[PDB]
Amino acid sequence: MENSFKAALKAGRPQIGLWLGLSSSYSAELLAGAGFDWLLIDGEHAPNNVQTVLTQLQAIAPYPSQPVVRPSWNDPVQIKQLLDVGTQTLLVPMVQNADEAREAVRATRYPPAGIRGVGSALARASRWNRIPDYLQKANDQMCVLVQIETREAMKNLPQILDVEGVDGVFIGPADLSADMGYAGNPQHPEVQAAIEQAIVQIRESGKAPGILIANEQLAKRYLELGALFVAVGVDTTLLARAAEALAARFG
Amino acid sequence: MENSFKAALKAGRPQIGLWLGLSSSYSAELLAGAGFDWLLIDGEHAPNNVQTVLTQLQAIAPYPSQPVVRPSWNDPVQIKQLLDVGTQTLLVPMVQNADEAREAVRATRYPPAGIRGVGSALARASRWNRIPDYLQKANDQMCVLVQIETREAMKNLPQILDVEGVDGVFIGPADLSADMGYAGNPQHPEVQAAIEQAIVQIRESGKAPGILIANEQLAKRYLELGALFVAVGVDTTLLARAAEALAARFG
Amino acid sequence: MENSFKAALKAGRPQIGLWLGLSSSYSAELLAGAGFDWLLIDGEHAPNNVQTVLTQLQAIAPYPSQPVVRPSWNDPVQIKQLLDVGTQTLLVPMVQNADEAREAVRATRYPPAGIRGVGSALARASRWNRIPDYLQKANDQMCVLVQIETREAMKNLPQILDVEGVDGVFIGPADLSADMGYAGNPQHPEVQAAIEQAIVQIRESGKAPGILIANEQLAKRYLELGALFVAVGVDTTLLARAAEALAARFG
Amino acid sequence: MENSFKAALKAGRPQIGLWLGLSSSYSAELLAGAGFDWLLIDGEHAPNNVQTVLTQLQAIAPYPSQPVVRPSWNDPVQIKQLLDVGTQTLLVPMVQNADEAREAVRATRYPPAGIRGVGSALARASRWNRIPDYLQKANDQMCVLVQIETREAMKNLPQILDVEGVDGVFIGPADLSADMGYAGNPQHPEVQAAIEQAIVQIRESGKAPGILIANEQLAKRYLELGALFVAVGVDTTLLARAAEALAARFG
Amino acid sequence: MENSFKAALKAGRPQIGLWLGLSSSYSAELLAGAGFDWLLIDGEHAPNNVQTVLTQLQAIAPYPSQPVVRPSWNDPVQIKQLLDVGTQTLLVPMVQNADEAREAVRATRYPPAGIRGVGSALARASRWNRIPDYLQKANDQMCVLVQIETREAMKNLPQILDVEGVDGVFIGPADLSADMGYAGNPQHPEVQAAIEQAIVQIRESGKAPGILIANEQLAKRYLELGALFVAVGVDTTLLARAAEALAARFG
Amino acid sequence: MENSFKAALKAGRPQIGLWLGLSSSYSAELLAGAGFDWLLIDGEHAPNNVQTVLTQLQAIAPYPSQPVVRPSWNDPVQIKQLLDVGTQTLLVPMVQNADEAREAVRATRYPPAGIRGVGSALARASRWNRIPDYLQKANDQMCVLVQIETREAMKNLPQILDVEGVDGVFIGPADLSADMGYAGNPQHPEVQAAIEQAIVQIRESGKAPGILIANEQLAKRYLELGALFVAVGVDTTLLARAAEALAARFG
Ligand SMILES: [Co+2]
Ligand SMILES: [Co+2]
Ligand SMILES: [Co+2]
Ligand SMILES: [Co+2]
Ligand SMILES: [Co+2]
Ligand SMILES: [Co+2]
Repeated sequence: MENSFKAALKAGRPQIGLWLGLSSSYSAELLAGAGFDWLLIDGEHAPNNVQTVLTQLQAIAPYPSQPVVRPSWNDPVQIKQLLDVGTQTLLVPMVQNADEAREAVRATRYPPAGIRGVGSALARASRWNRIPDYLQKANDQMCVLVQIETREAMKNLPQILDVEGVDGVFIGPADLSADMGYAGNPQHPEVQAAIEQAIVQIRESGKAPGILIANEQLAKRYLELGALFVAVGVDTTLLARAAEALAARFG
Repeated sequence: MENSFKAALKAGRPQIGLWLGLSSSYSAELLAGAGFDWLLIDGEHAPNNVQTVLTQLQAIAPYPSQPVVRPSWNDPVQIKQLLDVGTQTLLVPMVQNADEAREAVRATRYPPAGIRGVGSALARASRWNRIPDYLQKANDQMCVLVQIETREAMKNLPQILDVEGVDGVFIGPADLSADMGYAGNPQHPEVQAAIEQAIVQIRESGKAPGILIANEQLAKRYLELGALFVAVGVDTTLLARAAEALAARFG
Repeated sequence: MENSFKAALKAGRPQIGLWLGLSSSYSAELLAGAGFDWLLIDGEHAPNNVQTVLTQLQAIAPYPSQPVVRPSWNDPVQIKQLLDVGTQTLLVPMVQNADEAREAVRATRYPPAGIRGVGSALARASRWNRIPDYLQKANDQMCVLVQIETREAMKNLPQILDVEGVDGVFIGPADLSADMGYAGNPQHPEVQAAIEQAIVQIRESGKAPGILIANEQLAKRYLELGALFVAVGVDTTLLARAAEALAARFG
Repeated sequence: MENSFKAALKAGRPQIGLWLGLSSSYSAELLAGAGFDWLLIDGEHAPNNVQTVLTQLQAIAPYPSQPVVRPSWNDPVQIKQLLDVGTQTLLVPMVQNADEAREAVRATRYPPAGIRGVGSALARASRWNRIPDYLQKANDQMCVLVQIETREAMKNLPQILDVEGVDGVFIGPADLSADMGYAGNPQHPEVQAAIEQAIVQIRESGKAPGILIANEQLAKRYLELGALFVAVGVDTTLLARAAEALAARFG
Repeated sequence: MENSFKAALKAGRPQIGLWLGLSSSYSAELLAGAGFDWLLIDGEHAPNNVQTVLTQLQAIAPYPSQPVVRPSWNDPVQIKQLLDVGTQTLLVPMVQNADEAREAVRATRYPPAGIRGVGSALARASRWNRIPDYLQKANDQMCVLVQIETREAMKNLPQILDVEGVDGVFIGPADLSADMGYAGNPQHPEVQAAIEQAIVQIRESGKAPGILIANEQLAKRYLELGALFVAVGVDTTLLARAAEALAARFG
Repeated sequence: MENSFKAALKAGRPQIGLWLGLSSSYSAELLAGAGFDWLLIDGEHAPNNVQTVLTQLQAIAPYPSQPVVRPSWNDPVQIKQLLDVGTQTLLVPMVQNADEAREAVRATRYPPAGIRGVGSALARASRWNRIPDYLQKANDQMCVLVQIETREAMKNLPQILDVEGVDGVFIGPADLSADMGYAGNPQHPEVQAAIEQAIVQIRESGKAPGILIANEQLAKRYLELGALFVAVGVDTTLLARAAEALAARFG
C-alpha cells in the first residue's frame, strides 16, 4: 500500500501524466498500458462517481501507472468515500486559502491527525482488512494535491504551502486565465508570468508543482522550470483530434 | 448550440411539457417522439444522477423536444457537472429569495458573469471543443428557471423577478399547498389564488411562468392566464394509470 | 415455489396479462402493481438478456402478478440460464412441430424427464439451495407455453397438442398474418378464422390457448372462445399512445 | 406500508442484523433469505448511491428481513431522495447534538412536522400514488436512528434522546474508540464502559439502542444489557473470512 | 427511415469509416462528430451486445455519420434483435458461400422476402409504431454487407455476388491472410493480389467492395480500385497509439 | 502472457480453486485476495456474460489467483469472444466425445491449428496490440479443460484423453449423478466409483483431472487419487451458509 507517486514527488522525480475523462474502465485499462507515470480520474468535469472511480482503479491496478483522483469539490464526505474504495492520491479543486487546504488534508487522515471516518471492514482501501495494521499505516501513504485556480488562491499561496500534508500544488491555467480576465486562454504574458512564478514558489517551498497543459512546448518549459506532476494530454482530446485528422486525410 | 426553448419563452410561445421520472434512456427516446415541446429530466424526485441525465440527453438529442433538467438542489457543483454533460436549461428547486436565484444564475455562467468552472476539453457541452468559441457563446444560451414552493418564496417573488438571468419562475402546487397548510392538495381556493396571482406577476415582469399540473382543465386555465412552460403530465403516472385502467376493463 | 400461473391455467381460470418491452426493473415494478394476473418479460423483441430478466423478476416478486419469460428462441442453453435465475413459465417462440415442442419441454426438466443442467448452489431458482428438495420439486412447477406462428405450425397443431408438458399454445397474430400473406395485419377474415379455430381446438384438447391482442373487443371474443392467457396490452404502446394523445390535446 | 422494524423496536423486541457492503442487488437477495431481522444498506462506507439502494430494496422486498439505509451523511437532500425510492428506516451518521438529530427527523417528515419535499407521483415510496392517503400516513412510519461516534456526541446524548422522532441511537465502536484515543480498537475498558453506559442511558429513556459488533460474545453482552438493534456481522467480512479459511485448509 | 449509407453505395459514392471497439455510448458520440461517413459498431471482436449497440445507435443518431453493426456471427436470431433496436446496415462475418449470403439477406426481410420476425410495437426500429407503414417500407432500407475471410469464400465469390440483397462484400485482410498461411500479416504479395482482385471483381458486378485497413497508402490504393466502404482506422488503435506516442515524447 | 495455471497442471502441481457465481467485479476482487490458486468465473450457471467476465478479469488481474472461465456451452462464437477479452483457460461444459473436445480446442487456436477469428487490435487479449508477436504466441498459452457429465462422456473418455490440446478433464458430480439416475446427489457408491475411476484414468494419461466438491473430506480423497484442479467451494454457498449460521446463533 506504499504510495509510489507520493514517494516520487518527494524525491523530485518528475511524473508525466494523462487526464482521463472517458469515464470508462475499459479505456482506462487501455491507457494504463501506454507508459504514463500517472493517470488522473476526473470526478469534477467528467461523468464519474465513486462507483466508476472504483472500476477504473481496478482496471489500472496491475499496471505501473499510478492513479490520482479528482473529487468534484473539497468535500469531506466525497473524499471519505473515495479513500474507502482505495484512492490514495487526491487532486482537490478550488482550494482558495490555507484553511481549505487544511480541511482537505484532515479529510484524508484518521484521528487525531484528521477526521477520516472508520469503515475498514467494508473497504477496498484495507483490502477488506487484509492489510495488517492498516489504520496505523494509512495516513502516511495519503498524498494531497491542491488546485489553485484564482487570483485569491495565488495571493494565499505562501500560506497554503505552509500547510503540513499539502504535498503538491496544481495550477489550472484555464480557470486561472478565466479568473484573470483572459477567458480561459492561458497564452497571455500576464498569465504565463503568474504560472511561472507559482511553479517556482511551490518548488522553493519543498513541495511539488503540477499542471495540465496540452501544448507540448509549454509542458516542456514547465518541466524545465521545476514542475513535478505534469499532465501532458487528455484522453478525450487525443481521441477526438486523431479521429478528425484521420477523416480529414480522406476528405 | 442555440437554446430554442429559451428563445421560445422569450418570444412568448407557450411550451407544453412532459415530466420524466422513469430514469431510463430507452423510455426517454420513446417519449421524445410523442410531440412535446419540452421534457423535464427529474434529478430531484426520480433516481437520476449526472450519468443517467447524460444518457437521456443523448437519447432525446435528435428529436424536436427540448430537454430541461432539474438538479436535486441549488448546488453549484451539481449544476457545473450537469452543464458539462450538455445541459442548457435548468429547473432549480426551492429557490426562496433573490440571493438564491442569483447563485443559481451565476453557477451557469463563466467568469466574470459567474463562477462556472472551465473544463471544455472534457465536456459534451462544447462537443469536446468542436464548437468554436464555445466559452464566449455558452453564457447566452443558458436558461435558468427557478422554483418557488413556499410562502416565503412567494413573498420574495418581486425581488426574485428582478434577478437578471432568471428567465422563468416555476410554481410547484403540491409543495406550495403543503407549505400553506393544505397537505399537497392544490385544489383549495387560497392555493389557486396564490398560483394565479404568481403567474400574473411573473408574466407582467416580462418573464416566463411555469407549472406542472396533471389536471388538464387546470392546465388550460393556467395557459389561458399566461403561463409559458406548462408540464401537463408525468411519465410514471401516464403509464401506471393506463395500465390500471386496462386491467380493470377485464376484471 | 408453487407455480400459481400454471395452476390457474390447469383450473381453467383465465389470466389477463400485460407485455413488458421497456426492459427496465423500475417500470416492471410499477406495472407489477397495476392489477394484471401475468406479465410477459420479452427476451425476443425487446432489449433484454438473462441479467435484465433477473432484475425484473426481483422487482415483480413481492406482487401478485406472475412473470412469464419469452426467450429469443427455443434454445436449450438460453432456457437453462433463464430457469436458473428463477424463471418458471416460458413462452417459447417459433415452435413449428411436435419435435420442437418436445425439445422445449425437455429443456426445462431435470433428467431423466429432460436435459436441464444442474447448478442449484449457484441459482436463484433454488434460492441458493434453501428450497428443500428443490431438485425433486422443480420439474412439476415448470410451465411451458409454445408459440405457433406459421401455417406450418398450424398444420402440426394436433401433434403439438399431444406433447406432454406443453401446458399452453400461444398464437402470435402479427407473425401468423405475415406468414399467411397479409403481412402483418391480422384483420382479415382468413387470419381471424385461423386464430379462432386454433383457440377452439387448443381448448378442446384440455390445454390453454393464449394470445396477445391490443384490441379489447377482439380480446373479449378470444376469451369467449376459451382463451386462457390473454395479454391485452404492451407497456411501450400504452406509454407512447397516452403521451401522444396528451400532447395532441394541447395542440 | 407499516414499518414493522419500527414497531418491533417500540415493543422492545430485539432485532438481529447484518451489514451489507457488497453493493449488489444479487447478494442482497441471497442474504435477505438468511434469517436476519434487518439488513443495513450502507451508503456511507460502501460504493452505493440512491440507484443501487433502490435495486437492493427491490431485491429484499418479498423477504421478512427489513431494510435500513445509511446515507453518506446527515443531508436533507440525500435523505429526501432515499425516502422517495421507498426508504422508511434511516441510520444517520455523525449526529453530534440535538440540533443535528432534529434536522435528521425533520428531513423525513412532510410539513408542518418537517421539510420533506413532495414528489409522490414519481416515487416508489407511494407506489406511484397507489397507496391511498400516502401523504397523511407517511410520517408515522418513518423510523430515524442516529449514530453517536464521538466524545462530543456522548456528552450531548441526554439532549439527543429528548428529540421527538429519534427512535433509536446507534453506537459505532470503531469511530468512538478512534475519537477516544484507541485507534478504532474498541477492546479497551474505557471504551467498553462508555458503550455500556450509553446503551443503558438510551434504553432508560424509552428509546432503542443499537450497535454493530462482529465479536459474537460482545454482541451477546450488549443484547443482555438491553440493546435492541444489533448488527452481528458484515457481508464482506463473512465472505472474505470464510474464503480465506477454506483456502488455508488446503494450503 | 431512408438508409443513406445504402443509397451512397448504390450511387457509387465512396464512404470513409471508423471502427468502434471501445463499446461505449460516450466515446461513440465523441467519434460521431469527427467527420466520418460511417461508423462500425463491432459486436464480434469488441465487448458489445444488443443493449450496448442500442445505446451507441442512440448516441450517434443526431450526427451525419451512419452506423453499421457487425453481429458476432451470421445468426438470424441475433440479426432479428439488432434490427429491432434500429440497425439498418449489417456487416455479417464469415460468409463462406451463396447459401450463407442468402440466409443473411433473408434474416433481414419480412415475409415473404425473408424470415424476419414481427415485433414493431416493441421496437425502436418502427419508433414504437410511429413510422407509417413501417412493415411495408422496412425491407428496402436494409443494407446487407457480407465478409469474405477465407480461400473458400474467395472461390465462391462469383456466386455470392449473384445473391440478390447482398449490397456489399467486405474483405477482412487479417482473417484472410491467416487462412492463406501468412498468419495474420497481410503484407505479402499473394494476399494483396487476392484482396485487390476481389475488390475489382466485386465492383465489376455492380456491388460495393469494402475493407478495413489502417495503412493510409493501402487504403487509397483500394479506393483507386473501386472500393466503396473503406474503414481507415480503429478507435482503440487511434487512442492507444496517440497515448503511447505522447508518453514517449516526454521520456 | 504466460499461462501459469496451465504450466502448474503440466508440472503436476495441484491447484486449489473457488467457484465464482456472484457475478460481480467487486466480490471477485475481494475473493482474489483470499489465497486460492484459481477462480472459476461461471458463465453457464451464473448470470454472467462476456462483459461481466471482462470486468471480473480486470478485477482479479493484479492478484496471484488465476482466472478460469466457463462458457455457457461449447460454442466457438462465445469462445472467440471470451478469448478476445483476455480469457486463456476455459472450462467447457457438456463435452460428450472426442469430436466435441477437438472442436473446443480448435475454437481457441488461430489457423492453421484452429478456427479462432482474428481481431487483435480490438482486444484486451493482445493488450490492444502491445504484446509483441501476440498472434504467434497465443496458441501455446491457451488451456482447454473439458467437462464430462454423462455416462456417454465417461464411455468416450479414452478417446477424449487422446485429443491433443485437451489439457484437463473435469468431472461434474451433480450432472453426472443426475444422468446416472441418482439425481442429483453424488453420494452413492456407484457415482463415487465412476468419479474416482475417471480421476485415476485421466491422470494416468498424463492430463489433469479436475472437479468441484464442497465436501472437504471428498476433496482430499480426490487429491490423493491425482486430481490437479480441485475447486473446494462456491462463493454463493460460502456466503449463504455463513450468514444463515450467524443468524441462527442469535436465535
Ligand atoms: Co480547474
Ligand atoms: Co416541488
Ligand atoms: Co411473434
Ligand atoms: Co461510524
Ligand atoms: Co475478420
Ligand atoms: Co455441470
